[PDB]
Amino acid sequence: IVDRAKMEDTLKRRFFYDQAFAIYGGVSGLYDFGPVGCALKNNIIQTWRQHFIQEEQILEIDCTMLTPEPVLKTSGHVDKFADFMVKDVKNGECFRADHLLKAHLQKLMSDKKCSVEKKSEMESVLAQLDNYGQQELADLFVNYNVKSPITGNDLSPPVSFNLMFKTFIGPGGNMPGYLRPETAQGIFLNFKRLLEFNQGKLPFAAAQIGNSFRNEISPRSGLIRVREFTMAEIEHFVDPSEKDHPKFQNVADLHLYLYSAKAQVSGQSARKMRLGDAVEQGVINNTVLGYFIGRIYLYLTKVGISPDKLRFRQHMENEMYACDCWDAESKTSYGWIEIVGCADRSCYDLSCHARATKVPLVAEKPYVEEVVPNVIEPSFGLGRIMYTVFEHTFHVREGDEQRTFFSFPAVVAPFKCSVLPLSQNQEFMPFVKELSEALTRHGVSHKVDDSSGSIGRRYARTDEIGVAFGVTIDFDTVNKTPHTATLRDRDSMRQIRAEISELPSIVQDLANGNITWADVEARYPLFE
Amino acid sequence: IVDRAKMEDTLKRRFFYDQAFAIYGGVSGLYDFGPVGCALKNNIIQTWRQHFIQEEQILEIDCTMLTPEPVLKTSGHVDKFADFMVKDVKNGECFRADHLLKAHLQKLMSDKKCSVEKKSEMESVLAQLDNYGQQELADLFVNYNVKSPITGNDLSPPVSFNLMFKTFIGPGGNMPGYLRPETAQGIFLNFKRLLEFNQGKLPFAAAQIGNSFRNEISPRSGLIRVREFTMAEIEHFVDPSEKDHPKFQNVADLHLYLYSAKAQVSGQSARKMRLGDAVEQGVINNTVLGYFIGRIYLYLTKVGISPDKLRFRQHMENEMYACDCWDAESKTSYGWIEIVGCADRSCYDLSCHARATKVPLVAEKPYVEEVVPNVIEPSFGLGRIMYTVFEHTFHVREGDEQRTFFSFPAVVAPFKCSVLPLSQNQEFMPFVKELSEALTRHGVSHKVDDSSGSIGRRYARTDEIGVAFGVTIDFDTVNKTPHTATLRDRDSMRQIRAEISELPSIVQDLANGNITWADVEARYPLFE
Repeated sequence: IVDRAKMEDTLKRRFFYDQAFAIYGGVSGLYDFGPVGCALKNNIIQTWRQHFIQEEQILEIDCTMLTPEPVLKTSGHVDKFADFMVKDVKNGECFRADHLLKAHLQKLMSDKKCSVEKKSEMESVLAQLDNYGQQELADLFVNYNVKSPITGNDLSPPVSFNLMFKTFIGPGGNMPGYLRPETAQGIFLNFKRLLEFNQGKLPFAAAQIGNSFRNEISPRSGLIRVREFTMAEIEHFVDPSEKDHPKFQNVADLHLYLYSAKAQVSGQSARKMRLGDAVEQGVINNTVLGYFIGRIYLYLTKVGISPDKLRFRQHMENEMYACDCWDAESKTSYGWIEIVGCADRSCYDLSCHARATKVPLVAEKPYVEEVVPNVIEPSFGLGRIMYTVFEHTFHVREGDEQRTFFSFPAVVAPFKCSVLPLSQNQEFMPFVKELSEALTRHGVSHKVDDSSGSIGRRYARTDEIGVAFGVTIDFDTVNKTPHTATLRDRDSMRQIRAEISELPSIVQDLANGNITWADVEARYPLFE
Repeated sequence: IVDRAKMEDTLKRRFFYDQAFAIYGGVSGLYDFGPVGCALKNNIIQTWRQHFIQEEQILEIDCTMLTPEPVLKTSGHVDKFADFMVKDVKNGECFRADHLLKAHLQKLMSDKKCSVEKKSEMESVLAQLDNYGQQELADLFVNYNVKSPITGNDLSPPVSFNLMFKTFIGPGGNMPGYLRPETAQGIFLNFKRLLEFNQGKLPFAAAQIGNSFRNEISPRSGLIRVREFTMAEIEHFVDPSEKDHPKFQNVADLHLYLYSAKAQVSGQSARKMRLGDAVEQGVINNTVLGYFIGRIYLYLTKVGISPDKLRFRQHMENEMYACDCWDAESKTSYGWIEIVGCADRSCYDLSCHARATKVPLVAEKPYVEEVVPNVIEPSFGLGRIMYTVFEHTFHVREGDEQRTFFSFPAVVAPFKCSVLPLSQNQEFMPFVKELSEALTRHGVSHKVDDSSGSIGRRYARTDEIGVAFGVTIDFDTVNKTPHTATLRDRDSMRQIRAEISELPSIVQDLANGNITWADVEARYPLFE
């Protein structure tokens, strides 16, 4: 039930992120990230790197965004990566068909003057809304006499509109291409090089962190629906016969909300289960998919998402070569939204490219068994993760002045700690320098505060952008011996007093989760 | 005089980088980077981050690549970011005019049957080759009867060909746009937000690390001329009246090769000068520009470029609102090539956008002085830096088998150290685990070697991809007490023997440059 306006205000005011090309009028679905936002984004990515690449020793590659047409023809995208779009005949404006239609069948759905059996009829229409083909959808438009929501004019018949941005590579019009809609295809195109790099053996996993593009018809859902965005995508190639993950028991004990395709057809609600139990009972298929679902859950928790607003939903038969497919979804002000994809495929694009180019993309096994690997496809939409974190960590303090703060875990906070020196009086400098150097020597990110206003108001700002900790340096620090300073916990706003030499060590342990605030108060004298 | 073929082979064989879309035929000017290359690229970027962003507390932003037309009209790019292109009339192929012409006037230039005064004439033509406008160039084509180098057919008149990739944002053809040719414009568009973020004060510097695109007519210079590429660009906004950099004396003592616009017109060679002296004598204008030139020099050295193949060349009057402008150029197998731009501007795009959009982009000063800041524009072409490093660190060992290696400084090496366990015998594991954990605890990147073949051949591979150090674990390590292992220096191939507990500390200091190999041998027993 978060106050999205209040948050969005804070987010824009402090320049986490904002409308790209604002002064030229802005462009919808495009955002610039300000220094604070970049800090956070960079943390989220580093956290991801240690959590996945480093931990599973993944093979990282970095392919181009520019993509010639034939490759994306082969992947189907040229043909099938599109949305149905009607447009206003008298005006000219464009609308996304399915949710414009859905809008109409919620006015009619919600009307006392409408019959019960008719609600039932439209309820079922929405039920299989994503199924209807071109023609069926065009009939649905006539049958419910759909009009433009802005003007109310007659609506053209729904055409398909491909979502890839089109250019030409080179001069003339010889080589047309697109901006990649996903990084998965780059990994596929390098399957051979990667497989070889892995000494020919299997399993192995490749990764990419980069931008893909998606020419959305009319984005108006803030940062959730954007035209350009950064992904972190993993492609874990496994032998179908050796499909048990050795590290699974590391995450087998995790309890988490799962929402099966069978639970959805029944009209049952989601279930919190122990990962092990789920895979043992057949809900989750195998422990490779299982392993990654657990890791994804662990990662998202780490980065600030609330476990009680996090679930894994399985694709149903209709929504698809099909696949066992789970999505991490977070409960938000925009509803439950998908923020990490996780597919399990037998037949997929690797096979297509192979016979397309006449270059074999397979693995040998000593007989010489040609193996077409399965893939698990963890797909991270960094933007949406980041937003989910904003909504989940945003809080308003009880202070009548309506102060806000983000409860960011230290591992993602724009920086872990703020040094507040009461004065710039050059007799403060040695203490600040040393503290800063110490914090650096301990790998604890920090920024020395040079803002005007009271000690209290200065922290307010710190808190507004979610800095985990603070260390005030006052005259007693500089003058009394031993030299001690105040450590302030963001969340509680509580404080402690310890020797300034000791603090770097203390803060490190707090941010690294070796020690609780509770622990600290137990060990060090309380300060107000 | 590096052997480019031998290097290129090694580079492709180990998948530092390779032809994008190879199996689809490849596309010119586009490259995928394999795991090793990504490691290196990521290091180069991190090194840059500490060296610039972190050190100067720069404001990092991250704007979009997709750019609507009007902004790039305003920056001139729509009009003036283009190359002259003739094409073969009977065939149809495209060629970059200036260097195709230049090619003709080097055959004619180098001919005994040609007169001395004629060489003189064409020498001068090449002299102001970049100047000639559309028509003049078209006359130059007739006058020297230029033909297609492939076929030899008559050549069309040189048209201008804009180098920006064109798309449309959204549906229909309402909002045409381009892929950004540089990240500088994003910073400009956010000038207000950034200036405010800096408490209204000045100076301040913004940065961006991202990709820009450049639709090259016919790239055939390997990684030097590419269509898509990553930049790190800084925009340092300074008050013209307060244009002295406080930290300049940090780099004032640096000696480095400078090559003035006046030295170039004279036909003099470059000069090695002390930075201070250069700015004191007027060669370099001010210590803000000076400071950054020094930092750039320091950075490039750090990342592996040879000081004796590094120079700073000043733009001449003709090549341009003009600007005092220096480029870092590295001497390579492709000749001296520019790898870091560094402009100093008074009048530039910020002013244009301001009056374009009717949004003031200026700084106040308390009277209320409207200040239009100057900018220093350090522009890093990461790709070319990386390549220059490949050429500068590549070496062939005296070993008759023709073994190569890269002498990469540890700070950029794909990883700093290789753990070589003689066996996978599970009695080796505790030692390897502990060593690995230790190295991790010391922030020393490393990879435990699981390759077949002799201890010597295993290091050969390590060396081939430029891993700085190695630690062999043998039976004497596992069985004899105290437990010691062999430390092997990549460059010298020399070795030492020290207690395995001590090594993490030792290696850290070696990679961090606290200690020499020399130092190590002085302190620890030598091993063969």
